[PDB]
Amino acid sequence: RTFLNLTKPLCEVNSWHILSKDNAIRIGEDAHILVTREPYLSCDPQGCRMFALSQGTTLRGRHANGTIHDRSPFRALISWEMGQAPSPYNTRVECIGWSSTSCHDGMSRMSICMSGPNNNASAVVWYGGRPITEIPSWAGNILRTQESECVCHKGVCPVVMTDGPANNRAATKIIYFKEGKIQKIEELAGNAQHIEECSCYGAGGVIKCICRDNWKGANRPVITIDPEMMTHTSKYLCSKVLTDTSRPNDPTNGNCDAPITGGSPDPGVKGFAFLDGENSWLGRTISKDSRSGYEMLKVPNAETDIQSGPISNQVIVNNQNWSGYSGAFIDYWANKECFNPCFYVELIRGRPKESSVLWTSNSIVALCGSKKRLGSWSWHDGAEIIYFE
Amino acid sequence: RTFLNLTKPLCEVNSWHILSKDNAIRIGEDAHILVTREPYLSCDPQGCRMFALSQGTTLRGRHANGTIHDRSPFRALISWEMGQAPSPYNTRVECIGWSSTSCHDGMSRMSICMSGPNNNASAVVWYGGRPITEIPSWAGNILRTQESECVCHKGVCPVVMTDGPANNRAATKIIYFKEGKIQKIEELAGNAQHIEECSCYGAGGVIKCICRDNWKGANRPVITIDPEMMTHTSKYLCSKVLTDTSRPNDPTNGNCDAPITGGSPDPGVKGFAFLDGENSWLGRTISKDSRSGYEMLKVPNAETDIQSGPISNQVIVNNQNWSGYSGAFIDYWANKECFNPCFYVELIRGRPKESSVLWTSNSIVALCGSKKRLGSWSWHDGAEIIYFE
Amino acid sequence: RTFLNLTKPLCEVNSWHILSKDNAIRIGEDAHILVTREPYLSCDPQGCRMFALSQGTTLRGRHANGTIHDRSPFRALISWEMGQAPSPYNTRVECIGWSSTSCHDGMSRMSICMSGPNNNASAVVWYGGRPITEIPSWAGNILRTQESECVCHKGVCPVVMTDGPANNRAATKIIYFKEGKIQKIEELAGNAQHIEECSCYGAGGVIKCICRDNWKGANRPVITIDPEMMTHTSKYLCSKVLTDTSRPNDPTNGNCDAPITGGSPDPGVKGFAFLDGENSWLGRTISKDSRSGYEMLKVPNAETDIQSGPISNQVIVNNQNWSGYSGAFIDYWANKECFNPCFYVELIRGRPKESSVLWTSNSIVALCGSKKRLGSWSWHDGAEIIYFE
Amino acid sequence: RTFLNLTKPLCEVNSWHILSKDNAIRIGEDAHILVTREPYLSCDPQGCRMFALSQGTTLRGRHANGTIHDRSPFRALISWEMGQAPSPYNTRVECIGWSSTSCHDGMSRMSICMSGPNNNASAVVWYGGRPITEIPSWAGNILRTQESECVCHKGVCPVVMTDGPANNRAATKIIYFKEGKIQKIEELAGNAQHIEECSCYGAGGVIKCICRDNWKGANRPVITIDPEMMTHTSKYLCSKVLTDTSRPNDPTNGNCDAPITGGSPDPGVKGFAFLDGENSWLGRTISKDSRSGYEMLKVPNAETDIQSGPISNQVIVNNQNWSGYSGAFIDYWANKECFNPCFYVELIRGRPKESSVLWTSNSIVALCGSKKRLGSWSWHDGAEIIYFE
Ligand SMILES: *[C@@H]1O[C@H](CO)[C@@H](O[C@@H]2O[C@H](CO)[C@@H](O[C@@H]3O[C@H](CO[C@H]4O[C@H](CO[C@H]5O[C@H](CO)[C@@H](O)[C@H](O)[C@@H]5O)[C@@H](O)[C@H](O[C@H]5O[C@H](CO)[C@@H](O)[C@H](O)[C@@H]5O)[C@@H]4O)[C@@H](O)[C@H](O[C@H]4O[C@H](CO)[C@@H](O)[C@H](O)[C@@H]4O[C@H]4O[C@H](CO)[C@@H](O)[C@H](O)[C@@H]4O)[C@@H]3O)[C@H](O)[C@H]2NC(C)=O)[C@H](O)[C@H]1NC(C)=O
Ligand SMILES: *[C@@H]1O[C@H](CO)[C@@H](O[C@@H]2O[C@H](CO)[C@@H](O[C@@H]3O[C@H](CO[C@H]4O[C@H](CO[C@H]5O[C@H](CO)[C@@H](O)[C@H](O)[C@@H]5O)[C@@H](O)[C@H](O[C@H]5O[C@H](CO)[C@@H](O)[C@H](O)[C@@H]5O)[C@@H]4O)[C@@H](O)[C@H](O[C@H]4O[C@H](CO)[C@@H](O)[C@H](O)[C@@H]4O)[C@@H]3O)[C@H](O)[C@H]2NC(C)=O)[C@H](O)[C@H]1NC(C)=O
Ligand SMILES: *[C@@H]1O[C@H](CO)[C@@H](O[C@@H]2O[C@H](CO)[C@@H](O[C@@H]3O[C@H](CO[C@H]4O[C@H](CO[C@H]5O[C@H](CO)[C@@H](O)[C@H](O)[C@@H]5O)[C@@H](O)[C@H](O[C@H]5O[C@H](CO)[C@@H](O)[C@H](O)[C@@H]5O)[C@@H]4O)[C@@H](O)[C@H](O)[C@@H]3O)[C@H](O)[C@H]2NC(C)=O)[C@H](O)[C@H]1NC(C)=O
Ligand SMILES: *[C@@H]1O[C@H](CO)[C@@H](O[C@@H]2O[C@H](CO)[C@@H](O[C@@H]3O[C@H](CO[C@H]4O[C@H](CO[C@H]5O[C@H](CO)[C@@H](O)[C@H](O)[C@@H]5O)[C@@H](O)[C@H](O[C@H]5O[C@H](CO)[C@@H](O)[C@H](O)[C@@H]5O)[C@@H]4O)[C@@H](O)[C@H](O)[C@@H]3O)[C@H](O)[C@H]2NC(C)=O)[C@H](O)[C@H]1NC(C)=O
Ligand SMILES: *[C@@H]1O[C@H](CO)[C@@H](O[C@@H]2O[C@H](CO)[C@@H](O)[C@H](O)[C@H]2NC(C)=O)[C@H](O)[C@H]1NC(C)=O
Ligand SMILES: *[C@@H]1O[C@H](CO)[C@@H](O[C@@H]2O[C@H](CO)[C@@H](O)[C@H](O)[C@H]2NC(C)=O)[C@H](O)[C@H]1NC(C)=O
Ligand SMILES: *[C@@H]1O[C@H](CO)[C@@H](O[C@@H]2O[C@H](CO)[C@@H](O)[C@H](O)[C@H]2NC(C)=O)[C@H](O)[C@H]1NC(C)=O
Ligand SMILES: *[C@@H]1O[C@H](CO)[C@@H](O[C@@H]2O[C@H](CO)[C@@H](O)[C@H](O)[C@H]2NC(C)=O)[C@H](O)[C@H]1NC(C)=O
Ligand SMILES: *[C@@H]1O[C@H](CO)[C@@H](O[C@@H]2O[C@H](CO)[C@@H](O)[C@H](O)[C@H]2NC(C)=O)[C@H](O)[C@H]1NC(C)=O
Ligand SMILES: *[C@@H]1O[C@H](CO)[C@@H](O)[C@H](O)[C@H]1NC(C)=O
Ligand SMILES: [Ca+2]
Ligand SMILES: [Ca+2]
Ligand SMILES: [Ca+2]
Ligand SMILES: [Ca+2]
Repeated sequence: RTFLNLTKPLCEVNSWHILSKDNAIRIGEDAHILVTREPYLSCDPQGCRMFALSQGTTLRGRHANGTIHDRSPFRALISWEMGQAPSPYNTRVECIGWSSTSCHDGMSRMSICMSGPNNNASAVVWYGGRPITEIPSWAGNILRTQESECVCHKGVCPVVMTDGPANNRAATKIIYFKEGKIQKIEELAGNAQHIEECSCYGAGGVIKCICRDNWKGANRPVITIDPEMMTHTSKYLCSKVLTDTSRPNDPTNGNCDAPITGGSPDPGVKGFAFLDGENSWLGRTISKDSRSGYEMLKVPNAETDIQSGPISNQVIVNNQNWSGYSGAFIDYWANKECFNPCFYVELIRGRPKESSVLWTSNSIVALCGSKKRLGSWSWHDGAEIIYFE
Repeated sequence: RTFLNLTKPLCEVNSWHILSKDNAIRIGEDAHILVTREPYLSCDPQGCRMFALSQGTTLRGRHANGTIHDRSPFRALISWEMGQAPSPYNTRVECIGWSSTSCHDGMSRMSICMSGPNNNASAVVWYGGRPITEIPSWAGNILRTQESECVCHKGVCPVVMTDGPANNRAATKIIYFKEGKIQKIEELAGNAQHIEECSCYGAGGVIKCICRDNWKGANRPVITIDPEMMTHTSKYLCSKVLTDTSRPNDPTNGNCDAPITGGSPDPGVKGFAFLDGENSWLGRTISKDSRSGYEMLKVPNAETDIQSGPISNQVIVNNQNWSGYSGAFIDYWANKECFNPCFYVELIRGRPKESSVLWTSNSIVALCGSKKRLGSWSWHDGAEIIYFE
Repeated sequence: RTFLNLTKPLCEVNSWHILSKDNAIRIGEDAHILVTREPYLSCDPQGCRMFALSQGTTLRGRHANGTIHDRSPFRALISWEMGQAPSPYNTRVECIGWSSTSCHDGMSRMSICMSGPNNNASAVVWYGGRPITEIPSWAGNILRTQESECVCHKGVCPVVMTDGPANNRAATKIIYFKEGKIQKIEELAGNAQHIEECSCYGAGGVIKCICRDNWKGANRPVITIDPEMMTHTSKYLCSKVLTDTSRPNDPTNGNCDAPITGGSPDPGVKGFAFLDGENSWLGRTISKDSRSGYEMLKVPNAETDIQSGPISNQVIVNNQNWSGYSGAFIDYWANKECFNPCFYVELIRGRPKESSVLWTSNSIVALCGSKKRLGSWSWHDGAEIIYFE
Repeated sequence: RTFLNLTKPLCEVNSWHILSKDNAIRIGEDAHILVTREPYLSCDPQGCRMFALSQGTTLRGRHANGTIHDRSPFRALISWEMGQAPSPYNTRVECIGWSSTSCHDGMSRMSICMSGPNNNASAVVWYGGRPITEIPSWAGNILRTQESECVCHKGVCPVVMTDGPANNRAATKIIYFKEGKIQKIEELAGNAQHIEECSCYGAGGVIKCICRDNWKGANRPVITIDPEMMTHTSKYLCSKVLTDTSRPNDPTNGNCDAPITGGSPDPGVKGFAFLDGENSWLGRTISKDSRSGYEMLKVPNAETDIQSGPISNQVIVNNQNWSGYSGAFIDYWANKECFNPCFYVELIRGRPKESSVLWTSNSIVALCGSKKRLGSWSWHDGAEIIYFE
């Protein structure tokens, strides 16, 4: 048992294989399944787990009514064995609140949750199942974090947090933890103008976080973090293949150093990419407008070339089915010479897109890279909304 | 691996951070959640667990009818992983009965339950999951104990017990256990006139128990225990800030050595305080009359100064919501140089305050100290009683 | 870690303290609780567990209809953590069948289940969770065994089994196992005329089995086993205090060497006693006729004195409540210089005594000896049959 | 802990003892039990587990409607403790998809699942709970595998897979894995004309797979694999006792090297045999037309003699009850000098044979060899379909 070091490069990825699916809404139609949203996965030396923010109610429960609402005192980060659906019986409460991240440093798991009212939220930082550090809101406006896993190197686990407006300049910080204790705090530097919901992964001693600009950009901000020097830079994804939602049509050229405006009607969604020269993959919703469908696009030099476009594609969720947030994770403890990219897609069901029920929840699908050329189908949620009416 | 020794001082506390919330009533509206009351938490080298007295029925079950009643042969002390709701599937039966305490001595857990008829109750003392000692009623009138954790030092774990009237002088004893075996029994001495439901914690080699005087005082009794000499003293919290329920208005001065009487309509509720000079915090219900709301008040020198008043406050449960019992615990095994105060509030739902249902149950919230100035919100139970009608 | 040796004497017993109660029928009115009967408890170095024969249906399930029937292909021996109720989610399947015993030898657990048709049943003998031995019926008429725990000494676990009529002479054998393998088989010898459902315990290198004579006696047969020599003797309890059900009134004198006959309308019930000279306790139903109530009677010299009567009594279940089978077990791994007697009472609900429901099931209560004089109350099942109508 | 090798002979078998039965459909009438089909068992050093393909819904759930369908994105291979019924709360997701195999090599478990559309399926090969290898469809027509356990020798675990028509010549391959990595791929050789759903076991350093010819043969193909040389041969079972369903009446002679045509209306079912000279047992449905009943027949020299007929029988499921798939497994880690044959029968309930419900699911029974002459009875599912109407 030892601290994870980010000593490996990313594996070559030519297609995506199925890792896990929990079928939570199908199962939750009859079994005692918690209402969730903002799911993710995170691994440790022993295996991988599913994570999400509970709403503190089952899906068929009367208290599912009103679960469109993002923030309440009844939310908590919960984790469970990958592939099961989240029930009150198989879930571990990681921390209490309505925004989270989690990661394993090789020794123990750090989990962070924000809670409180909009103007006075706070984070509690847990390590090894115990509370270590507390962080008060610095801007008084929904202190919040990644909603997917953080990444650790030599015990140092950077986390990106934001406090301030969703629709204007906000105060983003990079906090570097070790065993749950703050080693350093940096204010966001560089050319990213707005940061939400970073999706992060590590390779070759570098952590890259692909985020959501909720203010201006339909191109995604990219934060590049050195966990040894505990320093960073920021800019935007260069590619013309825009990957936030909502977004306009892809332009003839991207923009590395400024947000590309447009899209309607949504200011953003959490998403991700793996950036590795030729071996670069962008996720996005198939719909330009709404959280519908999900596709993976291989976009060589997306990080550096404004003219970069796709050379291959894999549909993950067809555009007749609802998607949601998406994020990066890696099983850093696999028995491989390279770190293999993985991602999840949150499959949102109910409100607001499906108004015939009173609730909002999700299920999860996760995939990882293959070097092979694998066939694919749509991994949509699979529940029949009419059964809940 | 070794006995806990209470070597460390209390941590400085300037505000309270969220630790856990189980949302039991919300979840139990649909899932199979046991009816409980008199909850608490207690930790050990590996972590913390929730505890409560089951009523031997689920909340939606027909047997939840009648659960306002305190004592039956169907009650048991159960424990479960912190943050989960208590189901028939995830709970450990610690012992059988209708009054309890539990604590870990660093080696194993001691749990104690009283059971039987009012005039012929008995305690069974468990250690490491096995029954060790039994104690018959000495006064033939509801032998009973703390309803929150005990505290251990060098393997010696004092427990405060009462047998006798709830509304007149009773027979309290302090029993000092080691590995579940009685080392010494003392009769209550000093100026406290009636003792119930002690909330106890340890720091700097001293155990302090903040109790309920059900006979006279709206100020709370304090028993100070030397766990090495196995002796004690008792008196009242000195502060004018009265912290029982029901209580009168706070007087000009409190009284260290006698009860401050008054209030209506109820003679008491279990509560707690942390007493450490300037670093002193008193919990109480927001209402003077009813078990509604919950507030933490920083009252420097509350233990010693009859003129001591609050210098800061944090609302835990707003006064539009039901509270209940409250009690102390500490994660004595944290990786900190001090022992950090924690507490829980029982959030009672149903009878008698909510008579539209046939049951009485609760959920739990728990918080611990922070040296930071954290923002706060209300951690009320969150269930809609109309859903249960 | 080491084979159990039955070195220790029995502890002095002056009253009985509560050990466990599962409240299964109360809980199972709403939660998913298996239908059972023929429960018992059995301990091991780590803890104690509850055992019973499942009916392969939940209590509220439609397949609970018809569960008065004793033998089907849908029964199995299940175990679970002591104090929980048996659900499909918390139970281990020990073996498949409709008659059972189980014991731990200090290293691993031996479990035995008989299954098959009446004329051609077979036992499968499991050790450490694997099947070791199979035993075909020797008399073609419901091969069957203890329905409570067996006892082990230096790795040898004797088990009493019967094959043959329930209402005439049958063929009983004592089979001596080690690691699930047959070391020796003996035909029953001595003065017991019929043997069913032995309740066995060890002390001072001797195993005593207190059984049910279903053919003649309302006095209980006693088999005394030497597990080192692998030999035995049999006779009847001497005491005039008759402990089977149905039974006649206690006569002036019992009979050590022949059945005391009579009683109406039923030929027997599984029960138990602890026999240790002056330190002897007999359990029985309070009703002479029906499986109603339960009482413990201290009967000095019950094993040797035909005139021995009770000097003490403790009501375990009041005579307004249903009881059932009862049996012996001991935590042989307690940290005590003596082995402390324990017993359970099966609390049968439903048919045939409560014919307003279509099912038969039970809950469990268990108690162990105290040297103190503890108060007592009735530990009846506690479910309202009306809720099941 | 070492790699398993197969250098023990098969135990002598004269009858079959009950190993496990989950009663899933009875329990699932009113507990949260997943809809499954294609079950099996597989063992490891610690014990044995049940496996099946979930349909990603509970049995009583509305999504159970339409579970006759074999392939969907909502299916997964799940495993659970032997004898329990499969719930969302007690099941481990081994991999995602709609055809599987699994086996333990002595060190870790390999699990394989195929998923995707009919024309573009792919296998993901897991080892020790992590994805190792992916395999694309080679024939574009439902890449698929055994639906019962594989077998490992000195690290090498062969797996039989088919891709191609169910009703014409297909492309079968034997893939040899070590720690989930491909060691070798072979195309099917020999005289078997079509291969589905192989049931495999090892003995004497050889793996024998008894399979389903879905194209022509009512006699079952037999593939003999040497896991050291990593080569194989194939032919048909010689015996005149035909063991596929549907099948004609048994002829006066079998055929070792060609399919025997006939039977109506169905082309095949997964089944199994143990082939060991005089010690040979064949399973089959009792009905020659339908998946009803199940019988074991001892057919000396079934593998080599076209005139070989039964010398003994045991009815496992009576012919008034539904059966289904059946397959081989062995506890290779038992404490015996020989490998004892075990098998399971899938007990299918619902569609198409029971059209009064909207679903298709199963329960499991499993039996192992005995050298004794044990009595038998029918181990049918035991649910009443009307309870589901
Ligand atoms: C088994 O399953 C596997 C796994 O899924 C399947 O393999 C897959 O096979 C397909 C072909 O069948 C390959 O498709 C290739 O994808 C790339 C990239 O495509 C993405 O980007 C395109 C451009 O997008 C930008 O630009 C457009 C405007 O131009 C904007 O609208 C966009 O917003 C972007 O800004 C885009 O058009 C593609 O859309 C398609 O996919 C999406 C999902 O992402 C769908 O929703 C759409 O409906 C649509 O289908 C996509 O987003 C293309 O570049 C490839 O085109 C080349 O190849 C074609 C032949 O395959 C050929 O007709 C084209 O003219 C073009 O040819 C050029 O390049 C070839 C090399 O690729 C040369 O050979 C050729 O000579 C020439 O120079 C192609 O469309 C998948 O990548 C592949 N995936 C994997 C993971 O292997 C397989 O099909 C399955 N088999 C069966 C039997 O089902
Ligand atoms: C207590 O338990 C023990 C142990 O379980 C049990 O022991 C069994 O005892 C019986 C004797 O009572 C044994 O039965 C023997 O079985 C031999 C094989 O029988 C099978 O094969 C027969 C031939 O099948 C082929 O040929 C026919 C055409 O001829 C064709 O239809 C078939 O398809 C196939 O090609 C078959 O007829 C027979 O069918 C019976 O069983 C099936 C289920 O398998 C059932 O569906 C049928 O309705 C029918 O019952 C069977 O499938 C058989 O050869 C053997 O008979 C020879 O010896 C007997 C002596 O008893 C002579 O009378 C006779 O002339 C034969 O030469 C005999 O019938 C069985 O093997 C024991 N099993 C074991 C596991 O030990 C006891 O019976 C139980 N006791 C009680 C009280 O119940
Ligand atoms: C982010 O959240 C922070 C954490 O909660 C919050 O920081 C808080 O800031 C407030 C506002 O500045 C501070 O308030 C200060 O509190 C002290 C102490 O107040 C308490 O005691 C007094 C006196 O009570 C006694 O006397 C009266 C009779 O005069 C009796 O009625 C009473 O029984 C006692 O005998 C009391 O008057 C106060 O009453 C307030 O609070 C209670 C709840 O506890 C309410 O029910 C009541 O209606 C009223 O609101 C109180 O009980 C006071 O002396 C100061 O003058 C000042 O009010 C908090 O202490 C401070 N807390 C912490 C932990 O830092 C931030 O404000 C917040 N930020 C934003 C933007 O929201
Ligand atoms: C706190 O709880 C304590 C624990 O329960 C309790 O202490 C108990 O106190 C009582 C009252 O002092 C003591 O009772 C004594 O018991 C002995 C033994 O009595 C038992 O056996 C006799 C004889 O039965 C045989 O002979 C008769 C002939 O008539 C036959 O019927 C019978 O079949 C036998 O052949 C029997 O008469 C007694 O009957 C009583 O109890 C049964 C239940 O067991 C009832 O069903 C029945 O109606 C009747 O009440 C009994 O079975 C007796 O000889 C003494 O004279 C005296 O009765 C308990 O022994 C004692 N127990 C212990 C464990 O210490 C405290 O009383 C309680 N305190 C308070 C305040 O409640
Ligand atoms: C990751 O790196 C840290 C730092 O290199 C490792 O901790 C080291 O422990 C080994 C023990 O021999 C030494 O090689 C290093 O000098 C240690 N360095 C420090 C500063 O502690 C950790 O072991 C590494 N993890 C892995 C998997 O190799
Ligand atoms: C869903 O939640 C809404 C919001 O609470 C419920 O609307 C309330 O219904 C109650 C009882 O009828 C009324 O007293 C309130 O006036 C309503 N509140 C609001 C804000 O409308 C609604 O009933 C819930 N739906 C269901 C089916 O439970
Ligand atoms: C309980 O089980 C009994 C026995 O199976 C059921 O009674 C049978 O019902 C069938 C079908 O309607 C009748 O034709 C049989 O003749 C009945 N048998 C007997 C012995 O009465 C009964 O319906 C079941 N009850 C419930 C509520 O499920
Ligand atoms: C097959 O596995 C068995 C069991 O591990 C191996 O058994 C050992 O055989 C050697 C001689 O080759 C003995 O010295 C060991 O004591 C045996 N161990 C046991 C537990 O029996 C055997 O070697 C293996 N054979 C191969 C070819 O791998
Ligand atoms: C079971 O599923 C079937 C198949 O989806 C349902 O039948 C369909 O109902 C839809 C919606 O009303 C109709 O438009 C179609 O005509 C039906 N399709 C088919 C193939 O029949 C059926 O209603 C479902 N039953 C239940 C009780 O859920
Ligand atoms: C039990 O008996 C053995 C003899 O078989 C003896 O050596 C040992 O001391 C005893 N074991 C224990 C646990 O006392
Ligand atoms: Ca945006
Ligand atoms: Ca009071
Ligand atoms: Ca009798
Ligand atoms: Ca065929």
